[PDB]
Amino acid sequence: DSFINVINTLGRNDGAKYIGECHSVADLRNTEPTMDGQRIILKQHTAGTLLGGGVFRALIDGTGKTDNNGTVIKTVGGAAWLRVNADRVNPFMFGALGGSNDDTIPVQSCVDSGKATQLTDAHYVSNIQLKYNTSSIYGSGLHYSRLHQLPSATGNCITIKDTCSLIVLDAFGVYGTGAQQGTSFTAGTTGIYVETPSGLSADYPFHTTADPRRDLCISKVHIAGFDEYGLNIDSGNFSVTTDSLLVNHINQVGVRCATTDWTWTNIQVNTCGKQCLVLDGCGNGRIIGGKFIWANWQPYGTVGQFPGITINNSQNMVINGIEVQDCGGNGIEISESYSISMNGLNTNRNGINANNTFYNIVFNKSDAVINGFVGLNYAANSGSGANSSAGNFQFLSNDCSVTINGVVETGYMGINFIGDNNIINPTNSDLSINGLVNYSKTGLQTMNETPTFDGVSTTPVYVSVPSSVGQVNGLRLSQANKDKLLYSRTAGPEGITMAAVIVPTISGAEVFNFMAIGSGFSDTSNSLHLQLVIDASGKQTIALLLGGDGTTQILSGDLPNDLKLQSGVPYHIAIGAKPGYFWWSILNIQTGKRIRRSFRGAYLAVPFNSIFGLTSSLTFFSDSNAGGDACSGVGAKVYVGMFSSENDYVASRYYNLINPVDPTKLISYRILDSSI
Amino acid sequence: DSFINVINTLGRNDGAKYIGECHSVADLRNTEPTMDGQRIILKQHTAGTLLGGGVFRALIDGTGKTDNNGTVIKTVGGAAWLRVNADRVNPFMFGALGGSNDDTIPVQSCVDSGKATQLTDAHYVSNIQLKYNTSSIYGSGLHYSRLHQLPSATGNCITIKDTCSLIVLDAFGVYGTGAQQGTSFTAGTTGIYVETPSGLSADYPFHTTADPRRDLCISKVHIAGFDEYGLNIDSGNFSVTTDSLLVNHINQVGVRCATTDWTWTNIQVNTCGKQCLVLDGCGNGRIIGGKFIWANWQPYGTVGQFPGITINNSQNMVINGIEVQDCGGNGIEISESYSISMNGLNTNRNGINANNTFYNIVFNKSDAVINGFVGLNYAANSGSGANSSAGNFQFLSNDCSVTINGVVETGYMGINFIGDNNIINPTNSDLSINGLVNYSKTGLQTMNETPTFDGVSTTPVYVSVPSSVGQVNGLRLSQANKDKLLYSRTAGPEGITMAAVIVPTISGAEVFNFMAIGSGFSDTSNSLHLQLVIDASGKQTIALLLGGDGTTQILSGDLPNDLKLQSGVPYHIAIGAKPGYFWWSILNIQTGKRIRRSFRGAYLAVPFNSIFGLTSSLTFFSDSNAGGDACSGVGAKVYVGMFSSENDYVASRYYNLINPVDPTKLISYRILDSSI
Amino acid sequence: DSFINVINTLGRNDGAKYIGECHSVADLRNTEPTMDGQRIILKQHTAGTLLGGGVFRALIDGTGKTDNNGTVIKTVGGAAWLRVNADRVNPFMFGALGGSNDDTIPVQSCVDSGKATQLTDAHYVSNIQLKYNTSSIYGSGLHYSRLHQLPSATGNCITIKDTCSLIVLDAFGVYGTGAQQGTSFTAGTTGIYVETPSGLSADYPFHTTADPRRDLCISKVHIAGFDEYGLNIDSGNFSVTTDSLLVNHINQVGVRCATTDWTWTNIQVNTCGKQCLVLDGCGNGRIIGGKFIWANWQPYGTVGQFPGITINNSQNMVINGIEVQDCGGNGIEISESYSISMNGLNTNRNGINANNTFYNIVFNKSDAVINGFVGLNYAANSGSGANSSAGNFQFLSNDCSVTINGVVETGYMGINFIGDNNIINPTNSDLSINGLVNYSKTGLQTMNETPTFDGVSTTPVYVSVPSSVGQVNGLRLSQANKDKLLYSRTAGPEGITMAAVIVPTISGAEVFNFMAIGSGFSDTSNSLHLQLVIDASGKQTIALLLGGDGTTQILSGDLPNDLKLQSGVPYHIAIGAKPGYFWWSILNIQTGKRIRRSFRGAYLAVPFNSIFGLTSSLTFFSDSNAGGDACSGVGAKVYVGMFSSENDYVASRYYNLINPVDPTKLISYRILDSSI
Ligand SMILES: [Cl-]
Ligand SMILES: [Cl-]
Ligand SMILES: [Cl-]
Ligand SMILES: [Cl-]
Ligand SMILES: [Cl-]
Ligand SMILES: [Cl-]
Ligand SMILES: [Cl-]
Ligand SMILES: [Cl-]
Ligand SMILES: [Cl-]
Ligand SMILES: [K+]
Ligand code: NA
Repeated sequence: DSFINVINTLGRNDGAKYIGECHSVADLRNTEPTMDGQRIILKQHTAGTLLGGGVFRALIDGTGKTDNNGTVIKTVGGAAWLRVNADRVNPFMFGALGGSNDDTIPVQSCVDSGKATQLTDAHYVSNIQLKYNTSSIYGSGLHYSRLHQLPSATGNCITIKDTCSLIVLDAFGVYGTGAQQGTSFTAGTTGIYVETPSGLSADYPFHTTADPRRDLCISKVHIAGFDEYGLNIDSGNFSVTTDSLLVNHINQVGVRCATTDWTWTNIQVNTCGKQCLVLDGCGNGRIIGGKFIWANWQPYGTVGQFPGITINNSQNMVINGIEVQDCGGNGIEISESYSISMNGLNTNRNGINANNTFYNIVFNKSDAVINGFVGLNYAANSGSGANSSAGNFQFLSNDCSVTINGVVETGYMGINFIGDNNIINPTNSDLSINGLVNYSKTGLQTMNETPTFDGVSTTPVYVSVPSSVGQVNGLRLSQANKDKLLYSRTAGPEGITMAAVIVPTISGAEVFNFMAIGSGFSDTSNSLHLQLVIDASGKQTIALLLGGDGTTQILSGDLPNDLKLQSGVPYHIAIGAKPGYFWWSILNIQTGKRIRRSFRGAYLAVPFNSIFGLTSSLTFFSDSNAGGDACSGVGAKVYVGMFSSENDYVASRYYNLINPVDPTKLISYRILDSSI
Repeated sequence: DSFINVINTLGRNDGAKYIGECHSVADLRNTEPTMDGQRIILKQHTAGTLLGGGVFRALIDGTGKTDNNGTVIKTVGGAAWLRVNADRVNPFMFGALGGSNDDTIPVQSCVDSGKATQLTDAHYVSNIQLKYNTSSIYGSGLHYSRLHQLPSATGNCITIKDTCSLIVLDAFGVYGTGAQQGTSFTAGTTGIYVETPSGLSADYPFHTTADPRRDLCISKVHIAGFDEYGLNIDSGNFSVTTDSLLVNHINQVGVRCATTDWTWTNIQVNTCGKQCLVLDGCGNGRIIGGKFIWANWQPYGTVGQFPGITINNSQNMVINGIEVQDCGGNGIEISESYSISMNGLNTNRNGINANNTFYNIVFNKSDAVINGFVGLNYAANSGSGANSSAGNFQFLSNDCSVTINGVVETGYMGINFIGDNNIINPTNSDLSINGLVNYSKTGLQTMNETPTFDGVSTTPVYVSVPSSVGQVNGLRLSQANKDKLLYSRTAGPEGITMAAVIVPTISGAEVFNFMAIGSGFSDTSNSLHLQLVIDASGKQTIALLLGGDGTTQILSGDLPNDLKLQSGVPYHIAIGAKPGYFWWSILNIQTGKRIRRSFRGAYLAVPFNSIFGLTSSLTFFSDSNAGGDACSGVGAKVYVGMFSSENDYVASRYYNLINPVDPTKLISYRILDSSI
Repeated sequence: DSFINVINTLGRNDGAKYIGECHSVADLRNTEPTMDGQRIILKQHTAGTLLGGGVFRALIDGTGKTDNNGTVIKTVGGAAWLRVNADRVNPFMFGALGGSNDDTIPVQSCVDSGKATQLTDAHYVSNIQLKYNTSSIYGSGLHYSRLHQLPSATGNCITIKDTCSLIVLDAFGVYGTGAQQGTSFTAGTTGIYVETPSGLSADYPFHTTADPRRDLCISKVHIAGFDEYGLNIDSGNFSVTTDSLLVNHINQVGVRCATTDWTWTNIQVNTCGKQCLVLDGCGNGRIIGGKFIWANWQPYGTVGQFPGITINNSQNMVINGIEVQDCGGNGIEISESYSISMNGLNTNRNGINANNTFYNIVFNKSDAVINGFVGLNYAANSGSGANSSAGNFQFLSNDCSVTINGVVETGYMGINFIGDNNIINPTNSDLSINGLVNYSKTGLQTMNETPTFDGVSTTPVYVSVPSSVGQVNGLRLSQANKDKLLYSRTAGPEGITMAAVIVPTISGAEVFNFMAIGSGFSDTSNSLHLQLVIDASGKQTIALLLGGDGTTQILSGDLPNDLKLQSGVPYHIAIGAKPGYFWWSILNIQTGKRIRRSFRGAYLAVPFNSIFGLTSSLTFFSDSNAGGDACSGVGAKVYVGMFSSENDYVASRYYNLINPVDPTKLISYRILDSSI
């Protein structure tokens, strides 16, 4: 009985082969069903691919159903084959082929389908538009599931239309011609563009017409390899959220935002020929967690300076926990902006295209309040000599109202005699740093202890100083007369800060005793000397001599020729000294260039507690002993204060290169313009 | 041979039609398998739908298996048909129909199934309960994949039970009757409710009994259109995380939290009839990135004031990077709360239901530390006249301990003579703003330069002032005697701040010279005059006259009648003047109402550097020239300080309307109570 | 006709049973296709499971295809069966069995497949390695979809190899032996390990070789029950993002990070035997939103102290919105670190393994700027007597540069006479708290009002004080002579702060009037008295007596014996008094132990406005009335300032236990070393 034959043949383990199937959707349009809900198997969407197959079910009355070439296939007879597919569509359902094929139309059909799209692979496209509240796109990774713009395509790889709201873009890549490290770009391309809204609807969230409320999430999306912008959110769009956005390898601007009312979290922008980020006309937005690196990337060819971040014509921005680092020009340029609030801000090792040239934050006609600032320049710290920022802050105008608090100078050792702020440009702007009172702006009454002048002849001699010192004469300093200023105050455990303008006359071999605590140099001298030593060949050494706590230590270094002090040039010379903490700084007041070193922890043999036992007195231009070395040149504006960190010292230099450090800690301040 | 006929018939491209299938799960329960793992095709869950079909496999011994009407279907004979389904379930598997159908039971079966639920569409429900660590729900968008509460249903659309922990709610909508803009609500509804735990388990995370550790994520979820609450997290629940939560169109309170120990990131709450957010009994929580807008939304009918945010009976809250904007009443009300820490805070343009009536932050028996404050009132800036906040801060009690730092007054031009703080209510609370020393609380010794009184007769005349001025008499100001105060101090590039109480006598046409720098008015006069001009018709003009840097400029405006100065009323009149930066403020000390303007950037023809060349002296009530115009009325409490921004000026007004601006910058302060 | 028989038999609703299928992939390898793209049904991967089945399609020419035991199955004949599977793979496709089975090889095949992996259930594994940019893993919950390390397995449950970048790990669990509350661990296990990179590639993101750019997201992942680490990110890895990471039940360290350049948001680490978090050698990273609780968890057996967070050898860290709470030892230990920036920081109720022993933040050779600090100790507030931190801050070295701002002492009532800072260890470090000038470091000139000494005999008597008071003698205080200091200053609405060193002689029953405002005690006395009352049995009472605003109130408490004042011991005794706000503090200057109470809100019958009407004078050691009670012992270092919160009082104690509170508010300071 051939009946048993058929059952046994169909019942073989490969028996499914005997059930015919549709070869293609083209074949499917010619296959009329004879039963409602009739089941058919589709081998593949397009002949020869083995891609896009599935199961379809029939509506003999295909009325109100439209063929879309993927999930709704209509017959010549008017029936509709409907893909059995509850949830997301993917491009292969609509004829995508992957590989080098142009899958633009299949991908466009997905996001137009009325369902969210799943990217299961990498698809080449030219330009895709997201139009509906169903146009979500989901992948499974930042790389392998992605849209890839064709090399010939220009414009926006993805455009979010002003009719599209409340979608999710999650965990997929958006790659352009330059996606791979060190490759070139197709001109005029953008990864994701959010167009300016052309209208406002009254039926949100069911709107079908233009509306500014994007109210959508771009989450774990990786944009790489575009020319003009990675992501460009144009004016008029509200509530475009980004979350874990990663932007790599952009010829020009990583991310541009020109709109209001949005929040981004954990954004990273890396390696852009121009800015990593442009905020232009932004307001009432939030960035929380941000990393902006390798802006103004030189191999991307852009001659010309561009900062890591431009904040232009913006207001009411709260920007917390971001870092700008390794950018070729300035770190952050704030221009014509109001009320920029930054809480936890890290800017270090920018200006990498030209050493000692650019600044980490550049203020121009802007107001800002910046808290939790940090900026440890790891190139200066390591001593690598790599190009880095001249300093932290630069004011291009003096109508800025700016408050800055944090660690303005980090306080590492200074192997190459530099740190975070190596050129300081003071300003008359309405500026407050670290809550420090600006001496030029205070009427506070303070102590002002009077030192005793001492010399072989005890009559002070006064001589001219350069006009940069802001006075006519200063105290004549000579080795022959041992000119010095003796304070009777002794150093205590709170520590001390000592500073003066010194105009050194540098000729032959010589020891300059700029300032001292106590005298002598031995296990029990309880003394500090800051010295400039010139050997007979002109080599210059800055030496800190410490004696106490049962031992002696020399912390000195030979200056490279380009950092040597110049005869007749005024320098602000400052030290902070306290148990376990010594720093010195020499500041050229005509160029603003600074050298410095700082000693804590393992650099100190002992904390030298006994220097601060209220027994060693303070002396300027020599030590407290009649035989000590003195100085050659001129002194002025001698300052004694209680201990200030180098952080606060540098902060106060932005007010003025030669003024007292901290009015609330001021103990003595002597101009020395023909008086003591 | 009919064998070939069968193979050729089955082998047609539509051959799958010949394989029978089950019409419904009801039919399936009557279909006994004869082989283990036997495969059957289910056409659809419910007859007539074409929805919920799939492939099932048989367990002849359905023992320990329970029929659930979707993925486990048991036969009369005791066998179990198991849906071939590795991962998530969706409501259509359990009989959902979508459209207008009540899909409550299918959706409840999904979240009770033991698998996570995928929402592929919009489903109407009455009330759903999440009970298990498997009760996750995933959608593909904030709108199209959603639960939709039936119009007749009341109560919670979703309840998270105290047995439910460690689930994810990701990328779907939760809509109620009022979801669409401008529609009404069903009474007593809540979007998502997290119930108060009834117990604590000892076997987390495998607990099957009540526990407070929710430890779950609500992520990219959109809640819209509910009455009482969008999201309501009740007391006793720990670690309910929200991430990119979006709440729209709530009749009453957008989000209520009444518990401890949680973190939210990037929350937005928009358009609520009462508060956007209520924190009531909260502690040890974090909000990072928040947008709270259109609270107290008038068309939602709630008569009565409700703030954008209520912080009540809470403690140890860290709230970073949030904004409160466009709310109908106060911005933020902090009541009976300890240790509220805010870092990066934006409050602007609230109080929109009644102009000049509400305040951006209202403190009542609370302590707070607020850093990075900003609040550019875009309505005042644009000059639209839209209703906006009276000012930034209001203290309902004087037992608050509050620190505020930031841009308290933004410093835009003031087209309508107003800005951010238009009514100032000073307080005796333990308050510190912008690190400013409160003059009423300091013993610091400062400079106090003595001006020279000048007049046609050089003997000062003193007359009564209103008691609000805090002294018996002031300096008689007259045009006939040209009463004035001449300081010999000249203005420098750091700038200057000048202020006084002036009680003007306003009668006919007249020029009041409130204060001046230098004298004359020409390309090279290096002068500033602040003037009140009254024309013969009573119209009042506030004019800033600047001469220097080779040109002259008039920055004046006619006051609207409601802003005119009133004869016999005391005003605090203050200016800040420095190169490129001029602001003036007139403050009615009896009503706290302020008018003001500020000039920087393009409003200035030149920076007027030469006004600040240390050649132009300071004068109150006239200028330094014998022929200058003077004033009519009384003067008192003359203040000279180094430059303060309007930001710091306004900040210090919260201490006291008439005291010195900044003790650390004070140069002169003359009461003028029968002395100079 | 047996043809009709076959059609009718196949057409039965169970007709699918007649289509044969493959019993196993082993059977499949022996099934040669005869048509390209031939369809076959696979019943199951492994015989007897009903797991892993599906549909496969044939490539007769299996060339360039490799058998992987799940989705690519090759025949003896060289053909390839390809699983119809567009998107993610799951372990059951590769032979996983779930339950107690070791599914390591199936799971490893998934993440090696070239597709992302979906976890649909809980799978036991030993060790899994993520190697490719396709090795993403997705679950549907933090618990039920998970990897579970076998009890015998050691090492890393998941290792991310240095070839793996740009993947997502989303919404699944990683459990070890100790996952369930209160269970033990397998030695040497780690949840997720990110290995140190062995090289750098030049073709990112298409690299196939080692690279430091992880650039991956760990999102909504739950790690529980491992020994050494929950998550361990080793040196050299960049941009490992965590987002909503939840770590529970770790024998040792919840999370270790030893690398640079990363951002975490909303991390929670709960219940670790050692630290919740170790940052060791970190730099240029961000943590935004963090909860670290129950570190140093005693039942996990680690004898020895470990902080909630170790920050060691790190720099340029921005850590915003975190909380450390309920940890067994110190809260946060910062060692050998630069530029640690914290904005919004909550540390409370740590040190729970030994009461009054540990500190919330411990600084050692580190610099930090901390803003928005809060730390309401809920155990002290509730009066539970549970073990809690001795105090907020401890400095193990004096070379730290630290700025702290916030609510250093919360200001709740003090039911057990304690609060947040119960032992205070002052430091000579470069420290600034709440912007307070350190009196030891200021040269500012202030008022110093001179009191009038009064006694039955009006000649002051001076007697010795302990050396801890920093002077030789103080003012002899006796009840017989009514020794007192009368200021003529009266209290005003701004309030007042009064403090002194008092060395009490405690013998029999006695009333000590430490200090007073006004005199008398009645509805209209407008008076304040701070009293120590000793009854005849030695019981001690600290009483605040308030009279005014029409009533009287006693705010007193009996001290527990262990908190009693000791005869001959010096105490710093301070009050702040203003309308509606009264606090007192008694500080043992030899042990640093403090007791205190604070009265606001409901504790006050009235605000006692009339005490501050400028009519009641200030008195030390008695009141302004000749008959008032006085003191027995010695007084020294009498301080009058304008009102300071207890917050600022405690903050200033970290500078020095006995110095003036606030130099900018200082009104009087009398050493009393043989003078008045
Ligand atoms: Cl073919
Ligand atoms: Cl010169
Ligand atoms: Cl010069
Ligand atoms: Cl039917
Ligand atoms: Cl009056
Ligand atoms: Cl009045
Ligand atoms: Cl079997
Ligand atoms: Cl002693
Ligand atoms: Cl002692
Ligand atoms: K933050
Ligand atoms: Na079939």
